[PDB]
Amino acid sequence: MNTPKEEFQDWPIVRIAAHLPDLIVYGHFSPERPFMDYFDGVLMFVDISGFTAMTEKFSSAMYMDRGAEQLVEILNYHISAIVEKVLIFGGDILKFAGDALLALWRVERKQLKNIITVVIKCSLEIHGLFETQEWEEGLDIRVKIGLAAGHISMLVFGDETHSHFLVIGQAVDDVRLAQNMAQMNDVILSPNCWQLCDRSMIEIESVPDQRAVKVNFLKPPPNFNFDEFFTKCTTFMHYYPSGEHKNLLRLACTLKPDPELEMSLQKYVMESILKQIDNKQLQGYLSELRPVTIVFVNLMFEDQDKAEEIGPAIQDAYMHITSVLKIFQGQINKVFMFDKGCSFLCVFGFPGEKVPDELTHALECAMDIFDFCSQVHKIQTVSIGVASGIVFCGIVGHTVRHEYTVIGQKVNLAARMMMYYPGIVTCDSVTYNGSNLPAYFFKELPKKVMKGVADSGPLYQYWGRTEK
Ligand SMILES: Nc1nc(Cl)cc(-c2nn(C(F)F)cc2Cc2ccccc2OCCN2CCOC[C@H]2CO)n1
Repeated sequence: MNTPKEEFQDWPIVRIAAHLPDLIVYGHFSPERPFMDYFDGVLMFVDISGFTAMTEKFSSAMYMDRGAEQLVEILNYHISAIVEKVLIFGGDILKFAGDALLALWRVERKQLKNIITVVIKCSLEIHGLFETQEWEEGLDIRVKIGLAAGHISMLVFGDETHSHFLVIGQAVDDVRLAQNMAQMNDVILSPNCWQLCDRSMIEIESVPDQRAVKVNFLKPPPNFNFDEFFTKCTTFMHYYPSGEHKNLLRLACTLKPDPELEMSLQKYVMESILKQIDNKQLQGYLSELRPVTIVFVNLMFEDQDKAEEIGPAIQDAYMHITSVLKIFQGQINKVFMFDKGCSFLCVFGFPGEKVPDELTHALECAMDIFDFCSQVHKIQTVSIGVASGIVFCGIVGHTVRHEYTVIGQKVNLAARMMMYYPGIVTCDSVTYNGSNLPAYFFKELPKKVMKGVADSGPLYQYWGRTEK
């Protein structure tokens, strides 16, 4: 009897799983929201921002109206190479953004030391990809890497149709500290990463006024063989493709149809993405330069606050945020947490939600969210930035691991605004001027210098309908 080769296993459940980390795909947890779990691992934050020069440019007329198509292509070309490196070195990519991706190696505590060595080697090989590389002629693409190690809590929150996840805690705050001081071509170790690592492997230098450390060199001992060392490390790596599946980048590529699993996983993914996955919309339809309004919501908590207090508060906030976004036709594109703040990157416009008064409505949605979230137990401060303009939208990443992502100066501006103008709703000139609203609904603000933004134009506070 013939034995034909198995065909390409390209099921919906596999396609959905490309949009999610192993943390979620193989997580099997309770239906309760919030859900929290606790573990240890190593985090790697790869800063891919070295391409502001790109996204702006691609809206230029020289791109003959194929700006978004070209941008997705060149971006995924570079990011795909980063993603293969992470996956091959046994990491789990948690999330992508316009400025970054974040990857996890989850391990038992005893193995933290050895996995840090794996992750440092990975980092150095990532820098290696970009040593003589440039987006065009004479404009250089390099990355910056922050690494951390230690305790990690995971939070899953959401409702009956939508789910969202975050990591929080020691290693997350640490990787933020590490990435904030990393420069081009750096690999920075958090203080705890430096405390836990194998100091005989690496030579570091101190970073002035900092307990975080920079890697100069990975100098292994005489008898060290990385491939043998890596193989021993894989003993502790639950889902590393192996045996008959060692030719695959992810075990998730082997997922078989399972309606209960797919029902759970699809809740993390946008309906417009599911449509493409089900071959009910063209595969290139979501790559676009689109005029949108970004509403970037920051929920701050006190230093005292741990996961078990944060979780219910984010859940309560979320339940209100989603109800407002549903009304005013908005989407949560991303959720992030760093600097004691859980942020929601919300978007008005873009896939099929393109309704007029996008601007008045974005402002009122923002105020509604601000007023409600301010009353949530344990939420110390709410801050919301609102910016409107042309942004890149697209599925970013590798074939086997990618996410729908929004990229552009308006995204970055909204993010700085909520950070540098805490406790209020702020908006940019486009939103202000384009709103069908009287001037006294606003307050014109002092110009601040915001790290990673140049010439923001006049910024305003959305005061609201009344003096109060
Ligand atoms: N807390 C948390 N949990 C998960 Cl599962 C993912 C993230 C996360 N992913 N990504 C990105 F790479 F896609 C970013 C984050 C937030 C984050 C966590 C630790 C350290 C830094 C960090 O984000 C850096 C700031 N960057 C700039 C300002 O806007 C928010 C953020 C996302 O682009 N954060």
